[PDB]
Amino acid sequence: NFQKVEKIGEGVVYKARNKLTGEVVALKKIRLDTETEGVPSTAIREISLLKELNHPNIVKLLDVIHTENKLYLVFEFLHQDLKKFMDASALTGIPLPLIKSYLFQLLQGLAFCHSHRVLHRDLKPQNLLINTEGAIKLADFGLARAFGVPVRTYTHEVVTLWYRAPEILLGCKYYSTAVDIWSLGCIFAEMVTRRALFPGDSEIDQLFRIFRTLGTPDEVVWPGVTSMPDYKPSFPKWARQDFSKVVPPLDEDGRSLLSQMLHYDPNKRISAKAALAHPFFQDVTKPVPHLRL
Ligand SMILES: O=C(O)c1cc([N+](=O)[O-])ccc1NCCc1c[nH]c2cc(Cl)ccc12
Repeated sequence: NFQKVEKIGEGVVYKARNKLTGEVVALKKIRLDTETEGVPSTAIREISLLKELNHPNIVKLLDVIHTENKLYLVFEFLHQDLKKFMDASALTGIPLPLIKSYLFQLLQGLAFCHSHRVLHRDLKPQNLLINTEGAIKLADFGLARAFGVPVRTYTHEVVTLWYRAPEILLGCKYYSTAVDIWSLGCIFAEMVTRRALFPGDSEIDQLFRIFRTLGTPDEVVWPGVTSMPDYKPSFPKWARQDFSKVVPPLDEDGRSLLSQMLHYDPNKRISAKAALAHPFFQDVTKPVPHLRL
């Protein structure tokens, strides 16, 4: 009874409406690399469990449907995302109390999925859904390949690297939950400054933009970095910039927390659970955004 109303993202995502009840959902259609072989059972097993793992700051997975050549994921629908909201707020800034609320909520959602050994892997502002009630939710998890979904390969894919953790760019074979903390730290700085922190346009440009701000990492601040697969001794050596320059005019509580979310060493980067205890959040509230829907 659900019909496509409108394309809302590009898998490709549609606003779908029930032609009798009015109910609206987000329908995500993921094309596969095969026309006949469908999705392996083990991937459907892993995806399906997330229907029963719920948190207020994670988008709700409503149904999973698979065919010989497609995977469909049905999600709850929200009208807006943080990318759109920052663009609408870009000339003035999202107010600090709302920045703080959104960051706290996103840490709550990450603490939940990391506690269940699920990573997001691809956090971006456009993947963070917001509503009129002040909630923000993690969406568009980068789980297709981790679960074994045989997604269609795209030979000329243009990937946004801006939020990617430096251990990923240096070729780490195993990701940790810390990759999501890095991405969220980047998004935190973007809401504060109204500009993306590290908008690189290739993997080496992404790395060098990080290096020119936080300093070229070495064994002193990131033990093991020089053994990472894509580390090069010939990297240019940039001095570290102070966080007072990176995120003015964030107060020292916020700068403190941001420095721990952007720690080079993923083993020392603050956990989502520990970040919730940070003094930055001692006056946190739940304001509402003014949305033009
Ligand atoms: O967002 C997507 O596009 C997506 C794509 C695939 N995929 O393609 O394999 C699988 C899952 C996806 N989302 C899961 C969202 C979710 C609901 N409840 C959760 C509980 C935890 Cl702990 C962690 C995550 C969730």
